[PDB]
Amino acid sequence: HTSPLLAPVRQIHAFGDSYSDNGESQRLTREMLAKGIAGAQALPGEVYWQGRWSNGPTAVEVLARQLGAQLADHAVGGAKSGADNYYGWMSAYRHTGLAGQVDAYLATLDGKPVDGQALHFIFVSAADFFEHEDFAGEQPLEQLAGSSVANIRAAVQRLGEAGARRFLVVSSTDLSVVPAVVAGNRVERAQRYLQAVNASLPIQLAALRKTRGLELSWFDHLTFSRHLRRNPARYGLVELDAPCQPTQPSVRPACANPDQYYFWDEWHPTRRVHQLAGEAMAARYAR
Ligand SMILES: [Br-]
Ligand SMILES: [Br-]
Ligand SMILES: [Br-]
Ligand SMILES: [Br-]
Ligand SMILES: [Br-]
Ligand SMILES: [Br-]
Ligand SMILES: [Br-]
Ligand SMILES: [Br-]
Repeated sequence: HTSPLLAPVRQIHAFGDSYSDNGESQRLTREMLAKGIAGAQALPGEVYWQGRWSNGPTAVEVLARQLGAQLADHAVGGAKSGADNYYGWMSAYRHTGLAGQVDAYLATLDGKPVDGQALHFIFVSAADFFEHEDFAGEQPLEQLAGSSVANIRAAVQRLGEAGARRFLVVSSTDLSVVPAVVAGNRVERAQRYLQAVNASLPIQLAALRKTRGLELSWFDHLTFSRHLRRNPARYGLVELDAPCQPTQPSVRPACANPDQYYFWDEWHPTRRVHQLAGEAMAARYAR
């Protein structure tokens, strides 16, 4: 039996990665390019919509629209759960990890209070796994999962310490069906990591929610994606595996019917899946 809906939201502060970013990695990499930062690249690049790592608005943008909230979206493509980014060359200019987004948020209050009504939305960890796999991380995946969880709990604790009261924390996505993971023959590694994060994180956050009296909602993205991928026709989806916009090994022309595609590129869902996700994320909240 469902429980009462949480109180309405008028302001969201979003922290996370390429699954939330609504223009920060674009703004930041253009600033880094203008300053000649070593190794800087224009992200996300030309085959993406208005600086989103997709062909449309991300889930949290749709969530804000659904809830009737203003959105401050601090998320940065590649952001890890700690201080830094998949893109290691960013660290010289800015710490764009979850921890760094939290630091920058709290630094820019100007000594005004945190908005205790504002929803602090956290959606991060995929970049931890991608960096570990692409650059041959030494740690066991179980340890990496442990670090991701501890990093996210530390971020919720630091935001709450500053006066945040309301949180929505997103689980690991299903990294196991990400085209790049399938192509890298890394499906079992993705399963192990995501199951370890998604088992531990809600237990760790439950404890923090109770100690601090937080309002903290957990969005199970894995259950969400399983339901889409089991019954795609229901949602008008046709292609669950092939990217609409291939980039690897090189850019090829976009598919004709992107709203019938799950994946935009080899890592990121299309605007259609982002819409369904943001609509599903809104389910715990009164409008
Ligand atoms: Br990412
Ligand atoms: Br990290
Ligand atoms: Br890091
Ligand atoms: Br409230
Ligand atoms: Br680690
Ligand atoms: Br790939
Ligand atoms: Br799994
Ligand atoms: Br645990």
